[PDB]
Amino acid sequence: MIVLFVDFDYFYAQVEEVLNPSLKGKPVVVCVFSGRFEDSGAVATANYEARKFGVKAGIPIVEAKKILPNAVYLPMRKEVYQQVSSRIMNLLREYSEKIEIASIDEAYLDISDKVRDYREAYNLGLEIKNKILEKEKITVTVGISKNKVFAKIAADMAKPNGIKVIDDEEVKRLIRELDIADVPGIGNITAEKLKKLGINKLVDTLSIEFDKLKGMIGEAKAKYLISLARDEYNEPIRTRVRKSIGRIVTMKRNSRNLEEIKPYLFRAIEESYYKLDKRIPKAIHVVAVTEDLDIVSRGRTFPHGISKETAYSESVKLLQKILEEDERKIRRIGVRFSKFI
DNA sequence: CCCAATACCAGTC
DNA sequence: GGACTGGTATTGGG
Ligand SMILES: [Ca+2]
Ligand SMILES: [Ca+2]
Repeated sequence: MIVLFVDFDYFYAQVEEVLNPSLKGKPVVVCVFSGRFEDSGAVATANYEARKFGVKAGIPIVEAKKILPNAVYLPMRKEVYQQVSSRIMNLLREYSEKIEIASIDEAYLDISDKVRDYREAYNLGLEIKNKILEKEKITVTVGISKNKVFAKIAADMAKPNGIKVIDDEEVKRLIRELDIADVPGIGNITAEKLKKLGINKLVDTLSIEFDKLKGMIGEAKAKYLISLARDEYNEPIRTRVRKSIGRIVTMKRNSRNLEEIKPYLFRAIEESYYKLDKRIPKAIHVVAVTEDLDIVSRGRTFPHGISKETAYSESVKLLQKILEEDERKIRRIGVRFSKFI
């Protein structure tokens, strides 16, 4: 199999830079502002000038400003980044039938039918980078390899504005010499628990008692890392199909009183429904974040689709349920729809 | 046997 | 989490 992975570089920041040419060469930090005290919020993404000084995705805005007091800080404009992204995914589609959109800024393509070898794939990758650059002024990184997992790794190695092939010889090599925390689907929490068993490389997952690795990171990530280590990871590129749609808003001030919490809850419902796109969900979960940032939720599944009005009344009852099984106050309230018809 | 339905948990931008 | 979306570990039945 020949897999071509496409990953847009510092995407949210780069779109901001393309729309606003007076930001290029400056450190740029795209932020999600919570609207509570000023500068309350996290960093969604920052460009590569800003990453050099340690401003990265996930850190609080106030923390970022402890490093780059004079970076440009911009409100996340998700809907804008989504238009651009959609247009770029359409470009990719002219290159292959078999395409898997993995997120707002990555797609895997199966080009086995379109090319005969890795050298032809490289030449297609370049074709793609230039198409995207010409039509959208967006730089991307490309990875090419035997499967999805290693196509992505190849991209994580060549970013930004890069392209890399990991051939059959380097795959064996990489299975030996490559930190396990650079393995897609392995974050701090998993890269942590594995760091205390000695397991520091993929290959290490083969010397440990299975049941122990299992009893350590679950039967999913074990079989996953093992299959990667045996070099027998075989997942096909398939169309991804959104399985849920939701909205979770931060409220002005905390609360534990049902009356202020709507709208948004109610705003969250109306916003989600416009994102539903005449998709009809059969399940609904009301989602609450308390004071200490812990997540509590209650849900219900109907034998039929949920109308917009039904969502309203059923979420209040789901809201009330939460209210009297957790005494603490609500910082953020939202809703989540799933099991579509 | 699933698996469905129910939540709390993990990776990503 | 921000704010999303999947994953994931219980459970309750057929
Ligand atoms: Ca990406
Ligand atoms: Ca990116």
